[PDB]
Amino acid sequence: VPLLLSGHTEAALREQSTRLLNDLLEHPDEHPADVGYTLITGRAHFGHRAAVIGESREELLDALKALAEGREHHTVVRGDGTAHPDRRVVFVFPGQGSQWPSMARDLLDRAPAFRETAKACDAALSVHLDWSVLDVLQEKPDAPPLSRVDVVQPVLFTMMLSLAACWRDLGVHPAAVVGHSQGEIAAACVAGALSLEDAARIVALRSRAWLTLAGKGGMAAVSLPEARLRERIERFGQRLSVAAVNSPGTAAVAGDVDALRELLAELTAEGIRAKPIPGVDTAGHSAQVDGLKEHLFEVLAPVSPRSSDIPFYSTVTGAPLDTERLDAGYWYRNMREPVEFEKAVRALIADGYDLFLECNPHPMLAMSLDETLTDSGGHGTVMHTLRRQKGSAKDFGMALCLAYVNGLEIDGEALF
Repeated sequence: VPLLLSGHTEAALREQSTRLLNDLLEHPDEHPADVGYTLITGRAHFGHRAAVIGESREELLDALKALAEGREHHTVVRGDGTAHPDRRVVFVFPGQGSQWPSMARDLLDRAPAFRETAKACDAALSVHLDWSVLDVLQEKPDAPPLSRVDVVQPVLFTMMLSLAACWRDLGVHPAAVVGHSQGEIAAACVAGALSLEDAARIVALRSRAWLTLAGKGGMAAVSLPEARLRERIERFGQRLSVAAVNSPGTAAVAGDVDALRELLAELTAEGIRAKPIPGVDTAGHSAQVDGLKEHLFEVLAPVSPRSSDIPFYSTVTGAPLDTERLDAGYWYRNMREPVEFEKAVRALIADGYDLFLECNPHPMLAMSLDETLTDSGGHGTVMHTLRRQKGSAKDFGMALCLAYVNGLEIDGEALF
């Protein structure tokens, strides 16, 4: 059970823990779920925050004693840094590589909001595909492979929408969105720029276009400033491209597999960190995409983009953008051109965003985010939702705790 605790000073928090310890001791057989709910609804919330997950009663009873006594404990997450009563959260929607087979299995069982958005995506998507996304997410035996590129992209879309729906139901709402590569499709849908219908079609046809070129190219992460990466890939010409600028010191390269192998072999030999991005067999944001362009305009048009409810920081432009302009030609640029994620995050920071949540099955961009934040001077927080092999209700609970503890507000009516 998540037990959310606050005081206007450390001492007040400490007392809040003793009262709670005492309450459960002076009221056993009283279930924490009822205590956890009034902990949230029955009381305001202040700048000194702690959160507790109860593996066992002895576990929590011990945990409350620790917090009450001012000593760290493994199961008691604390607010360390920014705690402005009204912190704003940016939902970050990364691209491919985050997928894992069972990522959905638990939340389809345990989380109503996740499930309904998943079934919604599945319906919308089925109009276009001769397979079921749900089938894949519940690892049904005859369902197609997660790894095929026309499967992964709709599936990860569904994931990133269903995770967003799950957070919002539990009272965490994006004040802005930024997407990396294909993730800009989910971001647009979460921001209200596309309908479900248009996003579904875009990711279905965009990803099906990619089947032609699966395994004729790849993408790598390298720890070099864009310019130093550009220096090194000149000699390959159109064989390689800058795929992403994620941070000062962090970037990505995509293109022909032979050329990547050479470049990485060179970089490793010089002791520069560069690795292939696992779970990608396509060269997004390279000149390989030039051969899909005509096919895409023929199949991926027309869409009906609209001004978004919340701001959209484009990683095509690297700036805020009227999402009215998210037409077919935009989505081709989304495929073709470099992901300007550093620029978008600089813009977010300078507009006063300081909490970035990766809303996806495994974090991809944490390190790059932390780097741009450090380099901007003024600081903030980076979170994730799920990790590989960590997508349980408890695991999202852990995420809620860290959300609460960083100044976000939870809806107890939802999680209780």
